[PDB]
Amino acid sequence: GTRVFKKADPNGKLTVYLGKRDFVDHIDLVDPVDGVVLVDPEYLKERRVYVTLTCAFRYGREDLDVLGLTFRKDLFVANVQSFPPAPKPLTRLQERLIKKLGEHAYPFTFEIPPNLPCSVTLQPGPEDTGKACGVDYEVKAFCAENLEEKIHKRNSVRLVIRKVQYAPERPGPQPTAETTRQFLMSDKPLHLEASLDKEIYYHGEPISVNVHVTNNTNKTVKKIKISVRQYADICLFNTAQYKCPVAMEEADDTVAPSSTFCKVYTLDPFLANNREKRGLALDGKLKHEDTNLASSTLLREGANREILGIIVSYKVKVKLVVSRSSDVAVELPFTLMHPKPKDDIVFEDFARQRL
Ligand SMILES: [Ba+2]
Ligand SMILES: [Ba+2]
Ligand SMILES: [Ba+2]
Repeated sequence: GTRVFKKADPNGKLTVYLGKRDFVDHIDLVDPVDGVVLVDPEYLKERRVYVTLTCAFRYGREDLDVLGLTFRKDLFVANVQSFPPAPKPLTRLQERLIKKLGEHAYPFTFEIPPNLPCSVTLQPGPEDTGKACGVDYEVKAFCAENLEEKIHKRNSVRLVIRKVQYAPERPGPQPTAETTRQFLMSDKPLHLEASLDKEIYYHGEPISVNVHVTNNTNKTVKKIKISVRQYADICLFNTAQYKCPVAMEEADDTVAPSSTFCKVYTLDPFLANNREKRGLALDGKLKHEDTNLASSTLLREGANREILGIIVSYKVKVKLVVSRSSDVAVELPFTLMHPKPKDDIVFEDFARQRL
């Protein structure tokens, strides 16, 4: 049908409506945040209702929002006055919501700038609980007389939407191969060559690595280890670098001396196989089902890397275990993106599904 999400304040006087939880960041544009807020005039005797979208990097324990212990930096703020409206054309969905809700439904629309970072959440673990961080997008509606006075938290409604990063695939040639040649007490080297089928992968999509080994030595490769590793750099409040494997396959395959090897391995770097690992960047909260691995950060040409709170990157690693025991290895970069999203109105709680 036509799904619409809604959340109200504890008093039941202010309810926000949204057509989707996740808004897709295409490179050039991002989905508009078109919404409607239902007000109660008896509660708004003299006051107005504002809706503010805030993109903020946070640092510190997740369950705490207090001065001194929790750091936050606003990366983008936008304010609209939903009542009085004082009108930008409206969307089809907004017209339907006002048509159904009545005379006290008022619209609001945000246009997220493209260069802003996407929703990301780093879960550091039980040992270092204070190093948690991330950036979030919050839609907040509240009743006030202006944007300067202090507002009670339960007089307002907060909806943590996500911006997710999508990118189309490139029509150019296939990704280039990475090579390495190393000598292992040998007159001639061991040649390792790996490559990826695609450049841009999506969540839940497997990755095929093409491994090609030319062993011109007298040594024997005992094992072939293939893995996808996540790299995540914290750039705003406490500079840090994280290394975490999100997929692993130990192949017992053996490359003989003076022989040539070739094989295509496939691994599944899915969050469903990392529910116990920590120090890992996610695109949302570890509790929700719609949470996946953090998408690759799109670093634009000569762009401010610092105002993006966390930089996330992925690489496939291919390691050869030579018998003796040295190691020959190569890494392959790839981009992890969010999948393309592919009448009466039915309401539903905005709260994302747990477990
Ligand atoms: Ba009336
Ligand atoms: Ba190289
Ligand atoms: Ba497999």
